[PDB]
Amino acid sequence: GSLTEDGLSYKEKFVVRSYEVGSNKTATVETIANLLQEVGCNHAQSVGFSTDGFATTTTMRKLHLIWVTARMHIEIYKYPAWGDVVEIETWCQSEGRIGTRRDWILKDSVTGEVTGRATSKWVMMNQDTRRLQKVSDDVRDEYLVFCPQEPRLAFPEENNRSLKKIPKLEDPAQYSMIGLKPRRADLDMNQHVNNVTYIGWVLESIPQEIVDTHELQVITLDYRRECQQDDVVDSLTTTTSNDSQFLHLLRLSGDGQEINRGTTLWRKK
Amino acid sequence: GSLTEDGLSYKEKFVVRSYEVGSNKTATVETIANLLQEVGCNHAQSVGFSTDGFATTTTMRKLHLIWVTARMHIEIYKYPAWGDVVEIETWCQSEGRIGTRRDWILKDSVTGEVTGRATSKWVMMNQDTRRLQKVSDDVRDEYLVFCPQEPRLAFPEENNRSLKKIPKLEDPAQYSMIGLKPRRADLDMNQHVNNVTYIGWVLESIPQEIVDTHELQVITLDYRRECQQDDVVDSLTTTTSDSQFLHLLRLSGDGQEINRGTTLWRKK
Ligand SMILES: CC(C)c1nc([C@@H]2CCCN2)no1
Repeated sequence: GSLTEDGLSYKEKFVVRSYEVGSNKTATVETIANLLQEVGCNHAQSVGFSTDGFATTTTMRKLHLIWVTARMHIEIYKYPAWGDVVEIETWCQSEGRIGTRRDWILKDSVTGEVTGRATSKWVMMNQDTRRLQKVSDDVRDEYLVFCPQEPRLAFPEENNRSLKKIPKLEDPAQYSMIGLKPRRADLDMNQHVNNVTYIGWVLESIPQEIVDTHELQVITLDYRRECQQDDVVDSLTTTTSNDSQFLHLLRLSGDGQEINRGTTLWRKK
Repeated sequence: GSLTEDGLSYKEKFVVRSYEVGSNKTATVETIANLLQEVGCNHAQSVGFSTDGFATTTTMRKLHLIWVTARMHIEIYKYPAWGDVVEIETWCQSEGRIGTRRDWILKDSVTGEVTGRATSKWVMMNQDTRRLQKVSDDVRDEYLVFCPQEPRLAFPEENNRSLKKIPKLEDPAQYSMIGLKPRRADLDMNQHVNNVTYIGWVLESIPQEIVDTHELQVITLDYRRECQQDDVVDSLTTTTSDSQFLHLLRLSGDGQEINRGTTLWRKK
């Protein structure tokens, strides 16, 4: 991968691997989410950032502040097949004092066709107290230089899905997958649970008949609290709807504390 | 990747990804095993086994047969760091009509230093009945021309670790991780539990104190029976010693064996 000519976005090509694909020999949404995280990590490394959190600035490190994901929204039009080359472009935008936003565009490397798009909202937190805060002018000034300053949205549409409010699933759920636990492969280099794991866990409670006859078109996921290495999770789903729509909730099996909520939209093959 | 000058082996370079590494920022053994599978698959394609099947030959596709790993033995000397380029060479070889192998040699792309080596034995399964069977003469004939004829072993020593018999762990185990279940990400393109899941499950029962202070040097794993999508597994470990361990994976219900193996670890 490499920064683009203006140095305000980053592109990387990936050849889809045999173990990255599902039953129809196309990349799973977890593979796509892993490639999104990877091109994002390479973008931050290319402009001088370290690995103690995602894109921690000098002033942030001094003040014990970290960026955390608040939401992830992914829309896929075509999943790339085993052996195909996918090109991903990514950039970050400053959203004033509220936080930042990272966007991605996925393209078929042969035809140049846009095959998918994604967005993510990021907020600032004190690494020790876990308390959120507005972004200071000093911090904003340190990272604004690597961002396009004019609006550049992967999702420019007036009332688009990426900004929809997600309600809380009411007991009892229509479907469930109980007692999910992370293994060592589910942790990142900092020993935290990887954000892609939460995607896999949300999808575990979708009935197999839906997975076998439909394709995932959109997934929106709100991240409330991180799951720790020794936590056990329950995945709950309820249908809300050719298209099938679902409301999702991930909570700790012990106390029932919410960790994630989201929605998925599927289309019959 | 590409076939080598003599067309009897295949090489491919890989740049280690951020999510493929552990706490010391070097590739995990599950990442290594996934890269082994990937260079293996590209080698199978480079000689005419299309992406319409998971490395399966024409006769295998006709008879509804799929490949099954019988055993895997991996020795790593140096795990490649995040962002490093590792070059992997692979080849296949028949051992008369009794064994079918896939070997690998891992190297540091810059220096050419051998950083690891692996071997595996294969059987076949009917994809519908799930009955195992040895590689048939008809299937073997479909790739013998792509194999070196004289022996070419990644582990050439007579009486080496890769061919050692593995005993069965006796109850009670010293350590355990119970109730492991596969999720959709743990399945291969044929909807079977993938090869790295059994490796990850064996290692789950190694105490954290060992993982944090030691590095995995050798892993040998025998595959007795596949775990199905709705099965629940118990991972058992007992120290036999460097630190050495005896491993067993069995179904949580009936206690049916699925895997047995050993690991050898070096203090950092
Ligand atoms: C690499 C550079 C453009 C950058 N990105 C970022 C933000 C942090 C949260 C999401 N991305 N800060 O600097």
